[PDB]
Amino acid sequence: DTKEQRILRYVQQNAKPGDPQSVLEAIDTYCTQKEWAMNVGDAKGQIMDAVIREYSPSLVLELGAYCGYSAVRMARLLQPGARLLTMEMNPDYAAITQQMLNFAGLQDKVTILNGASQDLIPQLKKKYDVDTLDMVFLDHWKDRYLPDTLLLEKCGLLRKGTVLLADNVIVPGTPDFLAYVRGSSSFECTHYSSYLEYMKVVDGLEKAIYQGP
Ligand SMILES: Cc1c(Cl)c(C)[n+]([O-])c(Cl)c1-c1noc(-c2cc(O)c(O)c([N+](=O)[O-])c2)n1
Ligand SMILES: Nc1ncnc2c1ncn2[C@@H]1O[C@H](CSCC[C@H](N)C(=O)O)[C@@H](O)[C@H]1O
Ligand SMILES: [Mg+2]
Repeated sequence: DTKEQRILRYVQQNAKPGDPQSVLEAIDTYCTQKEWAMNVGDAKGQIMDAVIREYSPSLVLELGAYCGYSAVRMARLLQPGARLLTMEMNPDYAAITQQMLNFAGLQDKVTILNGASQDLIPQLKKKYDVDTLDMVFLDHWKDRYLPDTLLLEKCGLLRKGTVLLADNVIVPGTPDFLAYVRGSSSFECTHYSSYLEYMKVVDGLEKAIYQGP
Protein backbone atom coordinates (compact mmCIF):
# COMPACT_ATOMS: atom_id res chain seq x y z
CA ASP A 1 0.00 0.00 0.00
CA THR A 2 0.90 3.70 0.01
CA LYS A 3 1.84 6.05 2.84
CA GLU A 4 -1.48 7.85 2.34
CA GLN A 5 -3.41 4.59 2.73
CA ARG A 6 -1.45 3.74 5.89
CA ILE A 7 -2.34 7.14 7.36
CA LEU A 8 -6.04 6.59 6.64
CA ARG A 9 -5.88 3.08 8.12
CA TYR A 10 -4.28 4.44 11.30
CA VAL A 11 -7.09 6.98 11.63
CA GLN A 12 -9.77 4.33 11.06
CA GLN A 13 -8.14 2.12 13.70
CA ASN A 14 -7.35 4.76 16.34
CA ALA A 15 -9.44 7.90 15.89
CA LYS A 16 -12.98 8.15 17.23
CA PRO A 17 -15.65 8.29 14.49
CA GLY A 18 -17.27 11.68 14.03
CA ASP A 19 -14.60 13.38 16.18
CA PRO A 20 -12.58 15.78 13.99
CA GLN A 21 -10.18 16.66 16.82
CA SER A 22 -9.46 12.96 17.38
CA VAL A 23 -8.81 12.49 13.65
CA LEU A 24 -6.31 15.36 13.64
CA GLU A 25 -4.43 13.99 16.66
CA ALA A 26 -4.23 10.53 15.06
CA ILE A 27 -2.74 11.93 11.84
CA ASP A 28 -0.23 14.03 13.77
CA THR A 29 0.67 11.05 15.97
CA TYR A 30 1.30 8.70 13.05
CA CYS A 31 3.42 11.21 11.13
CA THR A 32 5.39 12.31 14.21
CA GLN A 33 6.33 8.73 15.12
CA LYS A 34 6.33 6.73 11.88
CA GLU A 35 6.23 8.50 8.49
CA TRP A 36 6.58 12.22 7.84
CA ALA A 37 3.88 13.66 5.58
CA MET A 38 3.09 17.10 4.19
CA ASN A 39 0.03 17.87 6.32
CA VAL A 40 -0.02 21.45 7.57
CA GLY A 41 0.53 20.03 11.06
CA ASP A 42 -0.51 21.11 14.53
CA ALA A 43 1.96 23.99 14.98
CA LYS A 44 0.84 25.89 11.88
CA GLY A 45 -2.64 24.39 12.24
CA GLN A 46 -3.16 26.19 15.54
CA ILE A 47 -2.37 29.45 13.74
CA MET A 48 -4.86 28.39 11.06
CA ASP A 49 -7.46 27.76 13.77
CA ALA A 50 -6.96 31.25 15.20
CA VAL A 51 -7.27 32.90 11.78
CA ILE A 52 -10.44 30.94 10.99
CA ARG A 53 -12.01 31.86 14.34
CA GLU A 54 -11.27 35.57 13.82
CA TYR A 55 -12.81 35.94 10.36
CA SER A 56 -15.53 33.24 10.56
CA PRO A 57 -15.63 32.64 6.79
CA SER A 58 -18.82 31.37 5.16
CA LEU A 59 -17.10 30.07 2.00
CA VAL A 60 -13.54 28.72 2.03
CA LEU A 61 -11.50 27.50 -0.94
CA GLU A 62 -8.59 25.12 -0.35
CA LEU A 63 -5.86 24.49 -2.94
CA GLY A 64 -4.38 21.07 -2.24
CA ALA A 65 -6.15 18.49 -0.07
CA TYR A 66 -3.66 15.59 0.07
CA CYS A 67 -5.12 13.37 2.82
CA GLY A 68 -7.69 15.86 4.15
CA TYR A 69 -5.86 16.98 7.30
CA SER A 70 -6.23 20.69 6.55
CA ALA A 71 -9.80 20.18 5.32
CA VAL A 72 -10.72 18.46 8.60
CA ARG A 73 -8.90 21.22 10.50
CA MET A 74 -10.84 24.04 8.84
CA ALA A 75 -14.25 22.38 8.44
CA ARG A 76 -14.52 21.49 12.14
CA LEU A 77 -14.49 25.23 12.95
CA LEU A 78 -16.98 26.44 10.32
CA GLN A 79 -20.39 27.76 11.31
CA PRO A 80 -23.52 25.83 10.28
CA GLY A 81 -24.27 26.50 6.64
CA ALA A 82 -20.67 27.42 5.81
CA ARG A 83 -18.92 25.56 3.00
CA LEU A 84 -15.39 24.40 2.24
CA LEU A 85 -14.32 23.59 -1.32
CA THR A 86 -10.99 21.82 -1.79
CA MET A 87 -9.20 21.11 -5.07
CA GLU A 88 -7.00 18.02 -5.44
CA MET A 89 -5.50 16.95 -8.76
CA ASN A 90 -4.37 13.52 -7.50
CA PRO A 91 -7.35 11.10 -7.59
CA ASP A 92 -5.64 8.68 -5.19
CA TYR A 93 -5.18 11.51 -2.69
CA ALA A 94 -8.72 12.86 -3.12
CA ALA A 95 -10.18 9.41 -2.47
CA ILE A 96 -8.25 9.38 0.81
CA THR A 97 -9.49 12.90 1.60
CA GLN A 98 -13.12 11.87 1.06
CA GLN A 99 -12.75 8.89 3.40
CA MET A 100 -10.99 11.10 5.95
CA LEU A 101 -13.84 13.63 5.88
CA ASN A 102 -16.46 10.87 6.08
CA PHE A 103 -14.80 9.38 9.17
CA ALA A 104 -14.62 12.78 10.89
CA GLY A 105 -18.30 13.40 10.11
CA LEU A 106 -17.62 16.54 8.05
CA GLN A 107 -18.71 15.28 4.62
CA ASP A 108 -21.74 17.59 4.50
CA LYS A 109 -19.47 20.64 4.89
CA VAL A 110 -16.69 19.86 2.37
CA THR A 111 -16.89 19.41 -1.40
CA ILE A 112 -13.91 17.83 -3.17
CA LEU A 113 -13.07 19.08 -6.67
CA ASN A 114 -11.10 16.55 -8.71
CA GLY A 115 -8.66 18.28 -11.03
CA ALA A 116 -6.03 20.97 -11.35
CA SER A 117 -6.70 24.35 -9.76
CA GLN A 118 -5.92 26.23 -12.98
CA ASP A 119 -8.62 24.16 -14.70
CA LEU A 120 -11.18 24.24 -11.86
CA ILE A 121 -10.93 27.89 -10.75
CA PRO A 122 -12.69 29.25 -13.89
CA GLN A 123 -15.58 26.82 -13.21
CA LEU A 124 -16.28 27.75 -9.58
CA LYS A 125 -18.98 30.38 -10.13
CA LYS A 126 -20.93 28.36 -12.68
CA LYS A 127 -20.66 24.78 -11.40
CA TYR A 128 -20.48 25.21 -7.61
CA ASP A 129 -22.69 28.30 -7.06
CA VAL A 130 -19.95 30.65 -5.87
CA ASP A 131 -20.11 34.44 -5.78
CA THR A 132 -16.94 35.53 -3.99
CA LEU A 133 -14.67 33.66 -1.60
CA ASP A 134 -14.28 34.64 2.04
CA MET A 135 -11.02 32.75 2.59
CA VAL A 136 -8.48 30.87 0.46
CA PHE A 137 -5.93 28.37 1.80
CA LEU A 138 -3.00 27.95 -0.60
CA ASP A 139 -1.10 24.71 -0.04
CA HIS A 140 -0.49 23.01 -3.42
CA TRP A 141 2.63 23.07 -5.61
CA LYS A 142 4.67 26.14 -4.76
CA ASP A 143 4.96 27.40 -8.35
CA ARG A 144 1.15 27.73 -8.57
CA TYR A 145 0.62 30.16 -5.66
CA LEU A 146 1.12 33.31 -7.73
CA PRO A 147 -0.56 32.30 -11.04
CA ASP A 148 -3.59 30.92 -9.18
CA THR A 149 -3.82 34.11 -7.11
CA LEU A 150 -3.90 36.08 -10.36
CA LEU A 151 -6.44 33.61 -11.76
CA LEU A 152 -8.69 34.00 -8.71
CA GLU A 153 -8.59 37.78 -9.16
CA LYS A 154 -9.27 37.59 -12.90
CA CYS A 155 -12.31 35.35 -12.43
CA GLY A 156 -13.78 37.81 -9.92
CA LEU A 157 -13.57 35.36 -7.01
CA LEU A 158 -11.90 37.88 -4.66
CA ARG A 159 -13.70 40.63 -2.75
CA LYS A 160 -12.40 43.34 -0.44
CA GLY A 161 -11.58 41.51 2.78
CA THR A 162 -10.96 38.09 1.23
CA VAL A 163 -8.34 36.37 3.38
CA LEU A 164 -5.59 34.50 1.55
CA LEU A 165 -3.66 32.18 3.88
CA ALA A 166 -0.54 30.68 2.30
CA ASP A 167 1.43 27.75 3.71
CA ASN A 168 5.14 27.03 3.24
CA VAL A 169 6.12 30.60 2.33
CA ILE A 170 9.56 29.94 3.86
CA VAL A 171 10.11 26.18 3.38
CA PRO A 172 9.96 24.95 0.65
CA GLY A 173 9.24 28.62 -0.02
CA THR A 174 7.11 30.67 -2.43
CA PRO A 175 9.41 33.57 -3.34
CA ASP A 176 7.50 34.97 -6.32
CA PHE A 177 4.13 34.79 -4.54
CA LEU A 178 5.60 36.34 -1.38
CA ALA A 179 7.26 39.20 -3.27
CA TYR A 180 4.09 39.92 -5.25
CA VAL A 181 1.57 40.12 -2.40
CA ARG A 182 3.96 42.05 -0.14
CA GLY A 183 4.80 44.51 -2.92
CA SER A 184 1.25 44.97 -4.21
CA SER A 185 -1.13 47.48 -2.63
CA SER A 186 -3.94 45.02 -3.47
CA PHE A 187 -2.86 42.80 -0.55
CA GLU A 188 -2.22 43.69 3.09
CA CYS A 189 0.15 41.05 4.43
CA THR A 190 0.94 39.61 7.86
CA HIS A 191 3.57 36.93 8.51
CA TYR A 192 2.99 34.26 11.16
CA SER A 193 6.30 32.55 11.83
CA SER A 194 6.09 28.93 12.98
CA TYR A 195 7.71 25.59 12.18
CA LEU A 196 7.56 23.05 9.37
CA GLU A 197 5.20 20.19 10.18
CA TYR A 198 6.57 17.60 12.62
CA MET A 199 9.98 19.33 12.50
CA LYS A 200 11.90 22.22 14.04
CA VAL A 201 12.71 23.79 10.66
CA VAL A 202 11.51 27.38 10.47
CA ASP A 203 8.45 27.95 8.29
CA GLY A 204 5.54 30.37 8.33
CA LEU A 205 2.10 31.27 7.06
CA GLU A 206 1.42 34.47 5.13
CA LYS A 207 -1.98 36.13 5.47
CA ALA A 208 -2.75 38.36 2.48
CA ILE A 209 -6.02 40.31 2.71
CA TYR A 210 -7.33 41.48 -0.66
CA GLN A 211 -8.02 45.22 -0.74
CA GLY A 212 -9.50 45.52 -4.24
CA PRO A 213 -8.14 46.23 -7.75
C1 LIG B 1 10.62 17.93 4.70
C2 LIG B 1 11.55 19.03 4.19
C3 LIG B 1 12.77 19.25 4.80
CL1 LIG B 1 13.28 18.27 6.19
C4 LIG B 1 13.59 20.26 4.31
C5 LIG B 1 14.95 20.53 4.95
N1 LIG B 1 13.22 20.98 3.28
O1 LIG B 1 14.08 21.99 2.81
C6 LIG B 1 12.06 20.80 2.67
CL2 LIG B 1 11.62 21.83 1.28
C7 LIG B 1 11.20 19.81 3.11
C8 LIG B 1 9.86 19.62 2.40
N2 LIG B 1 9.58 18.77 1.41
O2 LIG B 1 8.31 18.92 1.08
C9 LIG B 1 7.78 19.83 1.84
C10 LIG B 1 6.33 20.31 1.77
C11 LIG B 1 5.68 20.81 2.88
C12 LIG B 1 4.37 21.23 2.78
O3 LIG B 1 3.69 21.74 3.89
C13 LIG B 1 3.71 21.16 1.56
O4 LIG B 1 2.38 21.59 1.45
C14 LIG B 1 4.37 20.66 0.45
N3 LIG B 1 3.72 20.57 -0.84
O5 LIG B 1 4.44 19.97 -1.88
O6 LIG B 1 2.43 21.07 -1.05
C15 LIG B 1 5.68 20.24 0.56
N4 LIG B 1 8.71 20.30 2.67
N1 LIG C 1 -2.39 22.50 -9.46
C1 LIG C 1 -2.95 21.78 -8.50
N2 LIG C 1 -4.32 21.71 -8.39
C2 LIG C 1 -4.91 20.97 -7.39
N3 LIG C 1 -4.12 20.29 -6.49
C3 LIG C 1 -2.77 20.35 -6.59
C4 LIG C 1 -2.16 21.09 -7.59
N4 LIG C 1 -0.82 20.97 -7.44
C5 LIG C 1 -0.57 20.17 -6.38
N5 LIG C 1 -1.77 19.78 -5.84
C6 LIG C 1 -1.99 18.91 -4.67
O1 LIG C 1 -1.80 19.67 -3.49
C7 LIG C 1 -1.36 18.82 -2.45
C8 LIG C 1 -0.36 19.57 -1.58
S1 LIG C 1 -0.04 18.78 0.02
C9 LIG C 1 -1.30 19.79 0.83
C10 LIG C 1 -1.69 19.18 2.17
C11 LIG C 1 -2.98 19.68 2.82
N6 LIG C 1 -3.28 21.04 2.38
C12 LIG C 1 -2.85 19.57 4.34
O2 LIG C 1 -2.31 20.46 5.00
O3 LIG C 1 -3.29 18.59 4.94
C13 LIG C 1 -0.78 17.58 -3.11
O4 LIG C 1 -1.46 16.44 -2.65
C14 LIG C 1 -1.02 17.75 -4.60
O5 LIG C 1 -1.61 16.59 -5.14
MG1 LIG D 1 1.99 22.75 3.12
